[PDB]
Amino acid sequence: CLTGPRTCKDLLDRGHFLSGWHTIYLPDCRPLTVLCDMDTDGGGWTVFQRRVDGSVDFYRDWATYKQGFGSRLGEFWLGNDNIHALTAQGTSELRTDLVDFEDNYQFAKYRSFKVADEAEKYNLVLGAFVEGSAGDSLTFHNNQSFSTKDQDNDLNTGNCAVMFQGAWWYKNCHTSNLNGRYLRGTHGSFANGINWKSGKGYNYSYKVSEMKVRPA
Amino acid sequence: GPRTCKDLLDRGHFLSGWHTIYLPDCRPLTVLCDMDTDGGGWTVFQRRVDGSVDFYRDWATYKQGFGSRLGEFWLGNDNIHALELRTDLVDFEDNYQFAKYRSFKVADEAEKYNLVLGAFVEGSAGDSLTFSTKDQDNDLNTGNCAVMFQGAWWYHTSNLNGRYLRGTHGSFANGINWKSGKGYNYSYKVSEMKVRP
Amino acid sequence: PCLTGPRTCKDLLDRGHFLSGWHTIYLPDCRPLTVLCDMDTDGGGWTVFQRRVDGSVDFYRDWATYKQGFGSRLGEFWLGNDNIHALTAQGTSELRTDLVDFEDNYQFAKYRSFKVADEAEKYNLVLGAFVEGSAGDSLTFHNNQSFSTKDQDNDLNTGNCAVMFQGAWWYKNCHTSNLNGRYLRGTHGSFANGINWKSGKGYNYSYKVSEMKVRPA
Ligand SMILES: *[C@@H]1O[C@H](CO[C@@H]2O[C@@H](C)[C@@H](O)[C@@H](O)[C@@H]2O)[C@@H](O[C@@H]2O[C@H](CO)[C@@H](O[C@@H]3O[C@H](CO[C@H]4O[C@H](CO)[C@@H](O)[C@H](O)[C@@H]4O)[C@@H](O)[C@H](O)[C@@H]3O)[C@H](O)[C@H]2NC(C)=O)[C@H](O)[C@H]1NC(C)=O
Ligand SMILES: [Ca+2]
Ligand SMILES: [Ca+2]
Repeated sequence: CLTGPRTCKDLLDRGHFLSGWHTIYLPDCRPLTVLCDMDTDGGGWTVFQRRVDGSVDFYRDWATYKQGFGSRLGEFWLGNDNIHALTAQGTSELRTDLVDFEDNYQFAKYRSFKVADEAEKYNLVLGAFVEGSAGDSLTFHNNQSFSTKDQDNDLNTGNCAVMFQGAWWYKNCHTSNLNGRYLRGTHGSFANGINWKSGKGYNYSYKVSEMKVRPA
Repeated sequence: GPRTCKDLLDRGHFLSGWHTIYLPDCRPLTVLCDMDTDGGGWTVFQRRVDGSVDFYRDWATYKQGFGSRLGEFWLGNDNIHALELRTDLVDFEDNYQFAKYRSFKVADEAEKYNLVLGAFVEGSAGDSLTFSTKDQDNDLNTGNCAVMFQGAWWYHTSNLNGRYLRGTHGSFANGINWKSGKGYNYSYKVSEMKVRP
Repeated sequence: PCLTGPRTCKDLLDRGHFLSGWHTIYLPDCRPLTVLCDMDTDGGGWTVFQRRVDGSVDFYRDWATYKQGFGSRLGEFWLGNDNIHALTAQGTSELRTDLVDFEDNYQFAKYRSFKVADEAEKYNLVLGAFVEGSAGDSLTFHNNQSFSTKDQDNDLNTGNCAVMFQGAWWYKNCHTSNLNGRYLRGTHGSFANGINWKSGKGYNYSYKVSEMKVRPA
């Protein structure tokens, strides 16, 4: 542990050049098998969310988002407890990678990203937007509690997670909804897909979504 | 150490994927755990997904197991013996169906891996299950079956080790078929057979 | 660890690992390397160093990237020229190339020995006799050539083969195989810039699956 890899970036520095699932040791020494992206933007990113085919249901409850769900073989959410543990020491960059159904790639990159602990409802703490073809659709959500269908912490009199079939740091309501429904390209329905407002908008659900972190 | 995928789930392993468990005799085995289906903690012993793996194999091959962690496999008759049953099915339009049985077991090679099933509990895919290889004649129905329907099974109304024919096919009952599901002329996109304490 | 660990995928097969998948082996210098073992094909025990299956990975990469390796354990990859040299530098490894088209037809080629030289020798291909194979022999043509990438032209053409055929290979003047070419999905009108094996499906058909793999012989 004290001499073991603590991030995907550590692994890259130690000559692990292929993306895939590797064990790392969290700050408290807990081992955790995580997906490393060793290619994108210099490589060494720890991936905490992945959408690619709609095989996994993301419309899930608080407990499920807390612990994590999905499959190493495809789509997953790494889990709110784990994402907190990964980001708690304050200085990881965030990258969001998005691909549409014509294989057009867009991204957003943020200077810092953290979620707080469960007691603080996994509050989003987001640093400055640095750049990205996808534009900034996350700053809007800064300093907001995470919400799921069964724990509404949003700023709407109704339930955002239900209204947009997802789980997110909803306010009233969103400009991004990456845990929304896998609706496959253009959809008439308003904003309930894998949507990034400044990217492809409220009526286009991406083919691929990945959210990932790396020591700044 | 963990003895089942249910044990791994209990220990905080929440994502499906390959994990090592310890069989009743302490022999380590890396198995696929389904942590997301129906409560989770299932050990998957058969999987079809892309037709990348040849399932028309002989006795020794089904005995020891074959395929790939990257996709399709048969965990192996020796392993499956050492280890409720659920069958999960998906068509090329991404429609999900399933079955479920109260008990499931296979005997050793002396018993020639005789199937010891149980009661059909439920399942949208319906009931089509209530061992023979191409080089081991054991069929129920006289003559041959494995060679006839190009698979390996307890020879049928189901044929999950059949050919990956990809959806509707003209040939008869020789694909990944489940009578009560899509019939003898439709081969599933995805098939999985899994167990749990 | 290295004292008792497997040194090849063949060792793993012998120890009772019957499913293909990623396993750690120990290189001749004790360096551990997680490699993909093919335990299914032709007796099993093969170490896979190249895999194409879905076009998710860009193979049009520079010398540095080919040297260290790139791609994903989840699908497509090039294990890396330094690793391939390490794996084949000593003893005799045979080579098998497995190819699948989009109509489910499987072809292969098998070679008696296969070695890539070190970086100073530009990862020179040292290939033994063609043994057999439904894909025909489209690699002997490339024996005793340097590896070339878009940024490192070591080929025998007055132009840049890597750029012209959008890949990285032991290009001559220029090629009969191009398995690191673009994932063009079957028939393509562009000339010889896909995952092509001339004696197999020709210069205008890019395979669905390509695997290159080695085993002690
Ligand atoms: C592999 O191919 C090389 C040439 O190809 C280059 O090197 C290889 C390793 C790859 O990296 C390729 O990409 C390169 O393009 C062959 O080398 C030639 O071999 C022939 C004999 O088969 C040599 O011809 C002889 O030359 C003798 C003089 O040798 C010295 O002087 C020459 C220049 O005249 C010089 O080139 C050579 O290296 C020596 O310094 C001569 O006495 C004799 O009569 C005969 O003609 C030829 O010179 C070599 N060329 C080169 C460029 O070295 C390898 O033999 C071949 N190996 C195998 C296993 O087939
Ligand atoms: Ca509300
Ligand atoms: Ca040239």
